[PDB]
Amino acid sequence: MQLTPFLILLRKTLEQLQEKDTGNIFSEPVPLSEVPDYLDHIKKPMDFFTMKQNLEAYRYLNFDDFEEDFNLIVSNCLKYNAKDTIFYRAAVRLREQGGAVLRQARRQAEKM
Ligand SMILES: O=c1[nH]c(=S)[nH]c2[nH]c(=S)[nH]c12
Repeated sequence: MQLTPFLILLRKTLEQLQEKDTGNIFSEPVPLSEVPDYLDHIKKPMDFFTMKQNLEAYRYLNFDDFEEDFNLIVSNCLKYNAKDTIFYRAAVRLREQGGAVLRQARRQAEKM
């Protein structure tokens, strides 16, 4: 397939995923200055802003590498936060609502 339409599709998909994060709590890296223990067991932080930087740096050339970093946004949050927190429930909801978005986007990609 051709590169430019694939990237235009990942851009749209990333926008749709960000739309599901209505609190915008995954829009930027977790502020280590406010969460000084975050990197103790989170070995690769991830967020939507960095996903955008990776997209435009041509770091996502297939749907799996894009989806892998989205999954990190979710899994890091589930790992760090207790189950009874807003953070944890937000990651569960993002996993649920993001899953449909990714499935449809991958179908569009496989037609290419
Ligand atoms: O998962 C989190 N993501 C962010 S951006 N900030 C923050 N603070 C605590 S505590 N947990 C989290």
